[PDB]
Formats: sequence, structure tokens, C-alpha cells
Amino acid sequence: ATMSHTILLVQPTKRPEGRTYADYESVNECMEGVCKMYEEHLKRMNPNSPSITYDISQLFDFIDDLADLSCLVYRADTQTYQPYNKDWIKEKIYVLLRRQAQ
Amino acid sequence: ATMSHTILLVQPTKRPEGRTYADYESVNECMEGVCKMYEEHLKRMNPNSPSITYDISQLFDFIDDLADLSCLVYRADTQTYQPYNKDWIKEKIYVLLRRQAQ
Repeated sequence: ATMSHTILLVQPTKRPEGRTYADYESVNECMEGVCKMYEEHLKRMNPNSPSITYDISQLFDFIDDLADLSCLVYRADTQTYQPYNKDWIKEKIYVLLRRQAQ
Repeated sequence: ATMSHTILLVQPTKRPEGRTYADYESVNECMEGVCKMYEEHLKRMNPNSPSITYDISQLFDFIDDLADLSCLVYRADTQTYQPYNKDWIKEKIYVLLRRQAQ
């Protein structure tokens, strides 16, 4: 399925407080959501800018600073959600951006 | 598996804001978590009481007031998470409490 419902789980600290999630229609939209979450963090540091560019290493460092980050992707074959860890998310984003033109 | 990792997804309103989740070692612990979430809500309404009892209909009304509530239960056979909706959670809690002695 090109578009599989995806659930992003964000765990900022080691505790049960502040754990949040978001729902997306696809893995692609989900990966953009991870990037949008970083962009929003950056926008808080530069309140007057329309958008802040960044390198992937900062984004990955950011993802690494979370107590945890993971996603769940719906699989039509089993009607269940396949889980993927933070490293899988980073690779995914990497490949999706590397598709600047590679 | 008597103890399957369970993820509780709470969506208080129709929007992406405020969606939160919690991780539990079993479906049982998860159902207690749903009840604990209501109890904490009740404790805010009666700040001086150690604990507030309630009937199941109020708890269910409460669950029904959420834009959404669902859980995901890990299945060792497929290494994926089985999703269940709010009605499944309510029945589950119902049966677990009905086990006062029935």
C-alpha cells in the first residue's frame, strides 16, 4: 500500500509525561511530520523567520536527544501495525531527502 | 502471551493537539491505566479526597467524551501490534471489573 496509515510516537523524556503522537495517511507524510516537528522547534529559536534550513546531522542529533521516537505502520495483509524504531525513521528520512536528486 | 506490551492512544479533541499515549507491560495494566486516568480527573474535582469511587457509566461516558481512545497490543506471532477501538476497551474493562466476583 503506497499509503498506509502511520502512527508516530514521540517520547521526549524518560518519564510517562509529555508522550505524544500524531496520525498520518502514509509513511511519507509521517516522515515530513518528524521534519516539521524539528522545523517548529527551530522556528521558536528564530521567531521572525518564515523558515529555517538545517542540515540532517542537526535533525538526527535532535531525534537522538528524544528519550524515544518510533512509528507504527498499518499492514493490510495482517490488519495490524508494523513497528519501526528511531534508527529506521532516520534512514527513511535520509533516503527520502537524498532524493533531492540522487 | 499473558503479558503483551500494550500502547494506549488518547485523543481528547478532534485536533492533532493534546494527543498522548502511555506504554504498559500488559492489557490488564493498560485497562487500569484507563481507569487511573479517570480517577485523576475525578481527584481534580475533589482535591481533598484520597480516592473517589465512581460507577462504570460515568467512566464510559467519560471515554465517550474523548474524540478518541484506542490501544495497540503486541502479538508475538507476527511481531506486530493488534489495534482495538474504544468499544473493545470498554467491554474489556467491564469484564475485568465484573470480576468483582462474577
